[PDB]
Amino acid sequence: SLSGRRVLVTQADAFMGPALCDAFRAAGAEVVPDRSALLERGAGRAVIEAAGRIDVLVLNLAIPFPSTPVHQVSGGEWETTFAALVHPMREMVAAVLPQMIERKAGKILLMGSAAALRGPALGSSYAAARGAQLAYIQAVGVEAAAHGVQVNAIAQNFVENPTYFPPEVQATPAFKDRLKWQVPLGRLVTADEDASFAVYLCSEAANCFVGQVFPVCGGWVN
Amino acid sequence: SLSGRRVLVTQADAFMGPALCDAFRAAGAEVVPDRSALLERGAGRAVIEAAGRIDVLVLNLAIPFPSTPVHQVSGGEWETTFAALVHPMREMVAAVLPQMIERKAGKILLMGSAAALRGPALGSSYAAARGAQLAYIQAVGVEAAAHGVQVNAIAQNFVENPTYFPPEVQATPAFKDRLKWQVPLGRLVTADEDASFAVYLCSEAANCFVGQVFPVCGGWVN
Amino acid sequence: SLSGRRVLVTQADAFMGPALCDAFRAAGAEVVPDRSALLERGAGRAVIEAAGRIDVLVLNLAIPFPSTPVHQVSGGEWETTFAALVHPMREMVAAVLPQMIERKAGKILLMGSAAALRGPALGSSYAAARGAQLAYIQAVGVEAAAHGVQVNAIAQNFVENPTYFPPEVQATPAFKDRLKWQVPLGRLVTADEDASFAVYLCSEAANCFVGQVFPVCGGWVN
Amino acid sequence: SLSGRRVLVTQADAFMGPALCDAFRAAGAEVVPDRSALLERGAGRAVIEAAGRIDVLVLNLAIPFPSTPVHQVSGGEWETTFAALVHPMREMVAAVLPQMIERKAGKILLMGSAAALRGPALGSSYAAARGAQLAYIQAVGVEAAAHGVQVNAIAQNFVENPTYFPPEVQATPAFKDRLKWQVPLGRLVTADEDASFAVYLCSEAANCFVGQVFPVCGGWVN
Ligand SMILES: [Cl-]
Ligand SMILES: [Cl-]
Ligand SMILES: [Cl-]
Ligand SMILES: [Cl-]
Repeated sequence: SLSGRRVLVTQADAFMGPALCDAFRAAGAEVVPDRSALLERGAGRAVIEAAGRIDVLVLNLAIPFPSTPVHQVSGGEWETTFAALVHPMREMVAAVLPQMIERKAGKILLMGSAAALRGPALGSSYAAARGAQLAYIQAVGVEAAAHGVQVNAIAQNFVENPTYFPPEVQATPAFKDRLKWQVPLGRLVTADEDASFAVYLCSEAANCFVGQVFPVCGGWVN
Repeated sequence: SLSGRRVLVTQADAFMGPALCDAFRAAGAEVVPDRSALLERGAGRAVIEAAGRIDVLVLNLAIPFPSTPVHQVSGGEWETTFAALVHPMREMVAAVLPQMIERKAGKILLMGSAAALRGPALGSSYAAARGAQLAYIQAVGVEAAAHGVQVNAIAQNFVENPTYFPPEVQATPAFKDRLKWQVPLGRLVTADEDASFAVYLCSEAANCFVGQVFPVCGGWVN
Repeated sequence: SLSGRRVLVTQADAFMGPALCDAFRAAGAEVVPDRSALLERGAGRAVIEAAGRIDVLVLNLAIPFPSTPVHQVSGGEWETTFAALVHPMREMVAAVLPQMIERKAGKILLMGSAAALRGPALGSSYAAARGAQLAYIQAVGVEAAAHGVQVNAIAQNFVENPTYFPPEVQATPAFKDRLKWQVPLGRLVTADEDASFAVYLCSEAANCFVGQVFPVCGGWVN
Repeated sequence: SLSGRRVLVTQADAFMGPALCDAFRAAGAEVVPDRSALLERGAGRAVIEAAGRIDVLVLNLAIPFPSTPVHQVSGGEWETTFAALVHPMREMVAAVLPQMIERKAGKILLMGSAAALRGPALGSSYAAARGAQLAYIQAVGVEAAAHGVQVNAIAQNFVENPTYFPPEVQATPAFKDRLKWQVPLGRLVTADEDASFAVYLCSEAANCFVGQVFPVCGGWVN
């Protein structure tokens, strides 16, 4: 039971935010659903500082999937991708660790992307940002293990959510075929399956997981 | 809740068997703790057939870790390793799937070894058998996903258990150093952490996992 | 240059054998193309012993891809799969290592399968055998590194060869679609690309690779 | 033979640059050894544009390994790490692809880091940048495969080179022990082994490799 624990969930209305908030409420936690814009220097530090005590930080972060060929990407599209997905992650982790290290206890979970694990044919700058996320979480988890703090990542794809798999995507035949030929599960991971796994990864039972990346994508990548 | 579900656990007194049985009892399941010897042709089929209805099959299988250099291994040591770890796994999976396919529901979990994922310097025939286990579970999970049956594997090492990490091993300095230099967790995974993860992997929340190998080894392998 | 080196290639008329033999001839090696049946106990030891000095052992091993659902596989089909792919590999490695250890030099390369890395929907017993191969080669490579002997594996799929990708397979529409949706390369790896990589892995330049599995499958698995 | 081919190697005096330049000269290529500072916006585009025809782009990029705990890293140290390792990689790939796509032929090889694959206990911002590199190269390789261009990465560690493994590091006892307990090879990969593998990956024999990450670290990671 995550009873009387404070769980902050970023971009709570987007990506996995809704399901995460529901799931952490049902487990009995005090959920702080942050909707702040995170693009500006210092914004992520501000979210953490405004919250006071954090027991669990769930980095739910997302942008629309860019469609740009790799040679026509601007330096600005690139730096926007990293300003949305990468720089806030670092600000928030660095702001929240000190209190978890002091308490010798705490949970950080990244809701990252399997596009860092299996290259896409059009999301080159998206894939780069998501890879920065995964490698950072790995390194921070190894660091923080020494202090009793667990930092881990989900690497997901083909999960039902409004940002990357809304119904309009699901109706396209390209998606139909991507499921047939690439997803052994043969269906989308439901938002609630994903969020229950997140809850497990933020429980004491999961104190043995430090710096680990868990793929959640119906067998699309293993 | 795994309420009124039948969970069969092989070699229940060895390796992870005790912790698994405790954990599945606490989740409210009817636990069948099998202690049969499995070496003989047909023995594993007999265990499954004697049990009648299986909702969850947990393949807890183990032998002592052999110390033999690769060029001095006999054909008989080899075939004994496979007769203990591999052939019973196949008999039991093939015996239990038909009822799970008919019910369009069921769970198979292999308690396998990370030695299949990171080569050891002396367990060549042990590592081969454990690799057969992992690749089989992968293939069977992809097959059975079509029928609503989830077949997955834990790939573990550095978990507290009497077979591979009894106190005498823990006192040796080679182990002291293996933890220091190879296990980011800095301690053994407890038997109960491992068994709780097994329970989660055999719950409905985990219906999204088919044919997946989950490393459970404190960051020894990722 | 592999000049005046003896390179033994098993099942030389099947799978990658032709291309391997051509490629190792062109690099200037003395190629021993073995066509022996390997099913019987002792057959693989006999091949190695008949050859005298081996500098490079290339374990090219294959059987037809079985089509059997996992629950209808017989114990005999299973043990035949392992008798063709697994037990000869062990006999031959254990027979050839002593002379390589004495010379503090030598190369063993397994031509294995990516089906051990990504579960297939019908090759459950084939996938198990191929996984035993990969995990064994990993463990033996870690052992033999101490002696200056390099033991490695290719894990291949979607390579042009008469056993798994003859023209009749290539014409089917299921294959057409498997390439479209699963092989980033968009074509089969040619036999000569595969064999050149094998030659590189058996050169001195590759003395840094011990117990490593190299996927060769056009991005099907990474 | 890489005869009469132009091969540009970035930071040619640092990291793997010397060995790469020697190795590509010996294979008969016209080597362009660039020593430019790459930190400024547009600098990498300038290097590519000044070179005219590029047949092979070898992204040799490096900075000193930072020693900073994750919670004391400044936003500026972070953005400097990415400005040295990540933003120039993108500028140079996007500048050089158009001519390779037009020629339906070309090679890009990243000299990346296994620290993206196995989290370090102090290089959190270094690990993040190196992960961005690997995921980007993966995505670009999948994109460019359609055009006959091969984009791949080496993910290395424990290679002899002045930047990360100079003699002073090699004498420390922490390194002594890291080899003993973590590197199955039991020695450093030589610079020339690493560079020969780079040359192979930029040859036609390697046209089957698109978007693939090859670990080169003596078995430290697999
Ligand atoms: Cl998703
Ligand atoms: Cl264990
Ligand atoms: Cl193949
Ligand atoms: Cl290095």
